[PDB]
Formats: sequence, structure tokens, C-alpha cells
Amino acid sequence: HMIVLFVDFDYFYAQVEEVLNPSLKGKPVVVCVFSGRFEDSGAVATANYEARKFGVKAGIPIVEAKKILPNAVYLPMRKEVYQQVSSRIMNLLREYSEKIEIASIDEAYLDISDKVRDYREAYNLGLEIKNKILEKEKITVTVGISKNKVFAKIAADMAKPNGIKVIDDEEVKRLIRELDIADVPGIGNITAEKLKKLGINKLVDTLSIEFDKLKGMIGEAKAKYLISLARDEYNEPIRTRVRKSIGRIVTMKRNSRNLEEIKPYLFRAIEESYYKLDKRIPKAIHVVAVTEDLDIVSRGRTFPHGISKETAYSESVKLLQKILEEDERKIRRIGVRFSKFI
DNA sequence: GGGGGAAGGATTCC
DNA sequence: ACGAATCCTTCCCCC
Ligand SMILES: Nc1nc2c(ncn2[C@H]2C[C@H](O)[C@@H](COP(=O)(O)OP(=O)(O)OP(=O)(O)O)O2)c(=O)[nH]1
Ligand SMILES: [Mg+2]
Ligand SMILES: [Mg+2]
Ligand SMILES: [Mg+2]
Repeated sequence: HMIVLFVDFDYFYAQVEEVLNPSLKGKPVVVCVFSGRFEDSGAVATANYEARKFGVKAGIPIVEAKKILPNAVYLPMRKEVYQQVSSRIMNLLREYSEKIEIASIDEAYLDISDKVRDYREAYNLGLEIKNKILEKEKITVTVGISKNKVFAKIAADMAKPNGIKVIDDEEVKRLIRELDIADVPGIGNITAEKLKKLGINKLVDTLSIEFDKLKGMIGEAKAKYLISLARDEYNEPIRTRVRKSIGRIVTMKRNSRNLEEIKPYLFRAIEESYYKLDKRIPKAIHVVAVTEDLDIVSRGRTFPHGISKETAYSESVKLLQKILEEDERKIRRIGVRFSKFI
């Protein structure tokens, strides 16, 4: 009977910049995402507690970060470097199990059902791993432990930052009971506002509702997931997830609408994009446009054969042309996205 | 009806 | 105000 270990790295990006210059440690760090529209324009990717302490988190404008903390250290995002770093740490969890699911860049799940016998021995294996990474890589994590991936993640969510927490089989009930419902994975404000109205505040509130309204309300899938979870019967296993799509979406230097000028940003997007594909040939391709007021439209197309960079360019025009058509608005951003690899 | 499946908007979250 | 996997919904051609 199953025990899942979820490991998340504390303020990952921000921490990689600290690991690479401890002269930053103890200071408020903000990894920012620029664009080139107006000096210090962009958004916040992540920020260590010092800055996160005073409300500076992700997706929030770079100015609002300064107006709050003018003396904070701001650094552009640098995936490349962060990717290497992670992979290594991710190659170290692979030493603890073959039943491993790498969900993101900062987190993975382990099925230690056959390495440890219980929560003291598992939570034992926890501390061991927090140290085996804190010493070899200079990166602290947070470990969550319960019976299904869903609850493991949650465990760790609480016990943060830098911490290990386990939710025995008893607390699952304390939580299918007490745990708010919007503090659940896959339940962003949209769906929560829905549940609100549905007169649902906790996991259990679903258990007492005519499914069919829950279906049309949130969408059968979420509907079955919430139910199956509230009935201590949720249990999808740890599966190695495969990259299913790739794509870049750069931000133009100024809201536009004539084809010619728009074109180049897009070719750069397909350019970088392709470098990232590497050895991977896709059969699909979309063109994503972010209108002037931040809405979205994207046209696509699938081929019976794998796309070539030379073909990628042609289609990424008939699709931009198709977009610049029925949608009139001015175009703010734009970019390409390749799916359906061969 | 119902399957196979492609298109595009929506929704969560790193 | 800055990538992706899943989910849903319509649209569709052919058995
Ligand atoms: N570009 C961008 N990056 C984000 C956003 N949200 C999160 N990230 C990135 C920054 C983090 O280094 C990486 C992992 O995010 P986490 O939610 O696990 O937080 P982080 O690792 O920063 O520390 P945390 O666990 O949140 O205390 O995801 C976002 O909205 N935009
Ligand atoms: Mg993290
Ligand atoms: Mg939520
Ligand atoms: Mg996370």
C-alpha cells in the first residue's frame, strides 16, 4: 500500500542565482522577465522570501516590484543555466527510485512503495534526501508525503519553505474535511468561484451534489477528480511525463497590425523555437497571437509528415494572415508553437 | 448514435 | 503586466 514523495525546490530560479553568487544570499532577489518596451518593463518570474515577504511574486509587473522594493536585486530570467542545474538534481532522485515522475522543472514525485515500509522510514528517507541535495548541489527543497501524489504535493505545500511534512492516513480525513478547496491542485480562481456558487467550500461538499450539475459546472474531468479524491479513492500512479509540445512567444517592441513589420518577431520565435526542438520533428504547428488588450487567438495546422524549418516559415504566415483576418484588434505579442512531434 | 480526431479557446501553474 | 498539459466544445467526415 502506497507512499508518494513529492520534492519541490525552494524559490528555484531565485536560488540558482544565489547558489551562483552567495553575495546575493540574505538579499531580496527578483528574477525578472523583460521585453524591451520601456526600461524596466516585464514581469516577475520568482523572488526569494526577502522580497516575497513584502508581496513580490510572479507575474506581477517589474515596476510594482521597485515601487515596493527599489533596493532589491533584479536579474533577468536564465532558463538555460537553471535547466542544467535541475537536471543534475533530477538525476539524483533517479538514484532513489525508477518510479519517478518529473512534473516540472522544480518538482518530481517518487513511488517509494517498495523501498520504505512506512511513514517513519519514509519520512526518514525524506531528511536523507533533503541533505543529499543540500550538500551536493547547494539547493534546499521541501518534501511532502502521503498516499496519493495529490496529497504529497499538498503536504510539502504547507511545510514550506525548507521542510518535510507527512500526512498520515488519518489526516487525509482531517483534510478531506477541513482543507479549503481552492488550496487544491488544479483549482484556480475560475473553478473556485464556480464551486463557491455551487455551494462547495471543501472536498466533501462535492460528495453531496447531483454529479450532472457538477459536470456541466466544472467539467466532468475535474468533477470526477474531486469526487475520487474526496472518497479516499484518488490514485493515479507516478508516470514519466513526455514533452508533448514546444514553443516561443516573444513580445513585439510596439503594438502593430501590418504584416511586414510583424513578420520578423515571428521568424525569431520559430528560430529559437527550432533550436529547442533538437532531434524532434513535429507534425503540427500553431501561431499564437496576444491581442492588444491581452486576449488570445491561435490558428493551427497538422501535416501527414514532419515539418521542416523552410515549411515552418511559410505556414507561419498563412496562419498569421488567417489570424490578422477575422480578429481585427491590434496585435501586441505573437509567436509559434510546435506540437504533434513525429 | 458514436468513433476518430483536428481546431481553437479556456484554465492551472510552474 | 511572462511556457506547457489537460479539459471541453464545436465541427466533421464516414460506417
Ligand atoms: N516566468 C514565470 N515563471 C514562474 C511563474 N511562476 C513560477 N515560476 C517559476 C519560478 C520558479 O523558480 C519555478 C518554480 O516555481 P515554484 O512555484 O515551485 O516556486 P519557487 O521554486 O520559486 O519557490 P517557492 O516553492 O514558490 O517558495 O517556476 C510565473 O508566473 N512566470
Ligand atoms: Mg519550487
Ligand atoms: Mg488552487
Ligand atoms: Mg511548485
